Amino acid sequence: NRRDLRDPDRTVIASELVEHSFGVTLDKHVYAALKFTDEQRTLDIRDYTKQVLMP
Amino acid sequence: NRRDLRDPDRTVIASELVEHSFGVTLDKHVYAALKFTDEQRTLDIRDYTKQVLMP
Repeated sequence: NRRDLRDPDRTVIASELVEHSFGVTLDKHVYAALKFTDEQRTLDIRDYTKQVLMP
Repeated sequence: NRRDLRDPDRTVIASELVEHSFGVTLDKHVYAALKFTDEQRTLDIRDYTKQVLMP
């Protein structure tokens, strides 16, 4: 605030320092799941890091 | 005290040593006070130890 100069009143208005805070939280689970029977894991997937992992 | 020589009354008058005392006490508070609002301390008073301290 501002006050006059040489005013007979001698009061000052105090100010406020209110500090806020918010937050973020985990609320989702993004997943990709693949199930392979042993037959097609053995003799249907030529290479793993090209038919499974990359997709 | 004084007594005659060869006086058969062999008596001596004792003497007393009463030591006195008297004290002083602080009873007055001599003071000189000055009040300066910040406006007249910043502007009106040019030099301090010529308007405040010396008087």
